[PDB]
Amino acid sequence: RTLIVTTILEEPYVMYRKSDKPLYGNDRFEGYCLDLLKELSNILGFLYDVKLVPDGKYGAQNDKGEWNGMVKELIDHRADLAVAPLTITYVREKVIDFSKPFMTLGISILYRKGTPIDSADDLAKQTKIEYGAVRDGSTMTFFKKSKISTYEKMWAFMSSRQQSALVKNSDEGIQRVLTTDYALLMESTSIEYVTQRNCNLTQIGGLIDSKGYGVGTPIGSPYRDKITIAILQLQEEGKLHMMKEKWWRGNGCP
Amino acid sequence: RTLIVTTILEEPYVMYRKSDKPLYGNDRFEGYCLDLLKELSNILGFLYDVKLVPDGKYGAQNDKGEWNGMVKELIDHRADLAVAPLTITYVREKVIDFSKPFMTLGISILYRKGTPIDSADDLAKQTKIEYGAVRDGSTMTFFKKSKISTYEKMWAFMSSRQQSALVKNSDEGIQRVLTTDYALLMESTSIEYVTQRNCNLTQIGGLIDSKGYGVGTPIGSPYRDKITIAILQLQEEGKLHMMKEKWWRGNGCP
Ligand SMILES: C=C(C)[C@H]1CN[C@H](C(=O)O)[C@H]1CC(=O)O
Ligand SMILES: C=C(C)[C@H]1CN[C@H](C(=O)O)[C@H]1CC(=O)O
Ligand SMILES: [Cl-]
Ligand SMILES: [Cl-]
Ligand SMILES: [Cl-]
Ligand SMILES: [Cl-]
Ligand SMILES: [K+]
Ligand SMILES: [K+]
Ligand SMILES: [K+]
Repeated sequence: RTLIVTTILEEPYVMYRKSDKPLYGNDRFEGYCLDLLKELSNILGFLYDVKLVPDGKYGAQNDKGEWNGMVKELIDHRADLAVAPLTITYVREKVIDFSKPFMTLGISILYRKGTPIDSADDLAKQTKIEYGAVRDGSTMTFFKKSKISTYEKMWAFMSSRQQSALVKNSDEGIQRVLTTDYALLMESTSIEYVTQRNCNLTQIGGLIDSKGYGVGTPIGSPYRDKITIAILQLQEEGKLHMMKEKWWRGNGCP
Repeated sequence: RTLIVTTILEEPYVMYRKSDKPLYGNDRFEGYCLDLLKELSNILGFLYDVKLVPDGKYGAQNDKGEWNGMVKELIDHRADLAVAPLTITYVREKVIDFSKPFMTLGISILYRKGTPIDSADDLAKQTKIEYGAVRDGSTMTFFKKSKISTYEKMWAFMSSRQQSALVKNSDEGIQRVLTTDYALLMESTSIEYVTQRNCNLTQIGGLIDSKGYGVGTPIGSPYRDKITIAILQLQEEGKLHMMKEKWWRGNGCP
């Protein structure tokens, strides 16, 4: 039987294709994650229907300890796989089963070019430049949970003033960086995509942590280990590298 | 609840401690993997008995598909865990389980500073500078199996002349780079360790792939998922980073 794949629109992972007529079904979508799913299908031999997660969230826990987003779809067995830039984290791995990573990344800083700011510590030791993250994403959670002094200082700042420094989504964060004196704490692979397309933006510093994106499955799924082996095949043959090059390349920035 | 741990001597992961008297048991060893095992045992609450793998190998298949090394120890249920710089690969994932990675790396090139060589394609297009890898290791297997034209070229060269360009172990490769006109294809984390200590050597180019080290267990082990959760905890608290800095940092280079 056909697997249900939960996902979420996020450039360049999953995007609506451009067409002069209304689109239906899997034909609605293109992107790195659709290519990955096509290759995982080619290897494992399953059919699949792609379904956008109905609440438009990745997966976080609230105050009752209730999950939402793609994580919840898997928990409830309303999806077989989640194929998205879903960060592999301690809290999520307790509740679902991720494949080994198809991409490796870290938190870093998106800001304007031409400034003297060079690191997270440069941000933390000042208050003039505002900085934040996407509310309730894994980057925000990293800062909330950190016991490293610099990151504690940064969390105090972000969470201050009813979290006015946080943004609802990455596009809001990018526009805030482009318009105002603001730096966004963002996953490095998204920074790479953005800076290839807006030439006034740059990554500040290196990666402050290390983590991966993996395919999510419900706990106990037999697909998890089969997908890990397929991912390793695609990596070792250079296919993942080719797919990243295809979707990230921008041709307009120095 | 004492787990049997198979491992292998490899700087700075597992080393003999220095003492004026003979050492016994787990007290024989120190290094990043011993620190990791201490942290995992604190989180998960197990005792452990460390045993060097009797044949002194990581794990590779022969012609008949038979395995050796730490991988074979796990297959035969002679150990509960393998804790070492054991690269997570397609062929090993078919026969053992691994935790998610505690370190992420790629193949790169170890060579001398101040030469014209900038990339693997610089090596592939010539025959004057010899280059190779540790025989039967994951790096050699990467080249053997690659269909990328550059890496096929490189494999043809490495395997020529009864594999004269290959070496038996990393220390042999390091001495050959120091003495002769030779470049070693080596996992990037080992290159970092080496170049901290040999100021006339450098990494050439970037990473030509992406992979991790994981804790190995027999297929079906319940510890694999528990160890993954412990590793993510250690990563997110910044402990893995601190552990790397502790074992890697050298005395500085002029
Ligand atoms: C696009 C966003 C909301 C997602 C992508 N990965 C992270 C996640 O899976 O939580 C989030 C980004 C972040 O928190 O920087
Ligand atoms: C130290 C060596 C022989 C090991 C370490 N990881 C690789 C493995 O697990 O196969 C080998 C290195 C390599 O192949 O470059
Ligand atoms: Cl069309
Ligand atoms: Cl849908
Ligand atoms: Cl021993
Ligand atoms: Cl896993
Ligand atoms: K249209
Ligand atoms: K899990
Ligand atoms: K496996």
